[PDB]
Amino acid sequence: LLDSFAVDHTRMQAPAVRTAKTMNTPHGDAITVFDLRFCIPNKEVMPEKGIHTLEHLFAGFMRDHLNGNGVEIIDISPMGCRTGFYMSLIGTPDEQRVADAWKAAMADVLKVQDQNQIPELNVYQCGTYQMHSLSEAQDIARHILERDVRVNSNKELALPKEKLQELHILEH
Amino acid sequence: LLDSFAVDHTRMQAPAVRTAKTMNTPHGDAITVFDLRFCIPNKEVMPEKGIHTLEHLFAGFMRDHLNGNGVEIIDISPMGCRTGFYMSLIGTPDEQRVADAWKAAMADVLKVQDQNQIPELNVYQCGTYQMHSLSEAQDIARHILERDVRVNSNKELALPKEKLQEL
Ligand SMILES: C[C@@]1(O)OC[C@H](O)C1(O)O
Ligand code: MET
Ligand SMILES: [Zn+2]
Ligand SMILES: [Zn+2]
Repeated sequence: LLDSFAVDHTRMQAPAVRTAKTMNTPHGDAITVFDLRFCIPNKEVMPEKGIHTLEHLFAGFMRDHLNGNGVEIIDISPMGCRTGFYMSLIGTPDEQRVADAWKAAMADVLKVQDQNQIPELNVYQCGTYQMHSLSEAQDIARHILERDVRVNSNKELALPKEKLQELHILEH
Repeated sequence: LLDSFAVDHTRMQAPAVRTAKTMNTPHGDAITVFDLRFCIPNKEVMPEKGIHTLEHLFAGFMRDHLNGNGVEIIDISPMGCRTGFYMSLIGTPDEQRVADAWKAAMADVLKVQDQNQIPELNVYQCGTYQMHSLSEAQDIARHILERDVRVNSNKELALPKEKLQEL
């Protein structure tokens, strides 16, 4: 409810961190959602097995690097377009702090030796327990480290009024 | 989900709502993450295009029916296993309130007439704008209404010490 942002995916750079939305709780705590954009929109997508395995690993490793000093992660979830994840948290860490934690978590993916070190990979604890690939998760993580992580600007990427009009007044 | 309840997927009923996590905030507010389980674990899955199209519709429709009266949705995002969505929100609505909102939102999906009506479905606003199917999204929605929405219990579904040892 403070700011959410309509940004232009045709100009979006990746890998990148961007503040997607800021909200406040009734007693005034800040909640921030970050766009952790792994793939360039409409050019690249993550594979379904590797995104799922990465999901099992990512929020744990992000918590290890990012929690504390005014930040408590709520959830990290995949985007339905398979180009990134949204991470919701209590606090207002800056984008570079988030990027650095993200890269450290990617590096942590690469030291996963085998599937027995993937948390919850079994029929009791995973909804689709065959839909997994450590090697694809590690390919994703390696890609992020090879490409580095940029900080994207909501001002730069903002869709102007006119364009949002053109798009929204085709939705009816 | 980070810091989740360790529940037994092999016994989880679906469609169902479940409290997946609760958190406090520094000045004392509450956050709740709900497991919106569409598919029976390891028996059914949603198709990738339909889940994506549903993601585009669901947030909006859910806010229509659920926001207000001590609740503000943060995010509704798909699960990587494609069996459900996690909904994070500020507040502590009961499970049945959430189930009622969810069904109303599914009914809303069914009145979408064409793909052009779907918010943000275009190259400017979607990361994978070809990966969409309104018909799959409506099939999903219809299945929820046909099956109804149960409330699942973390106490009922808790994995026992002996099983967690086995794991
Ligand atoms: C939405 C989703 O769960 O389905 C396809 C993608 O794999 C996903 O985002 O992880
Ligand atoms: C191991 S369950 C993890 C939930 C996941 N981080 C999501 O929010 O979709
Ligand atoms: Zn899983
Ligand atoms: Zn999309």
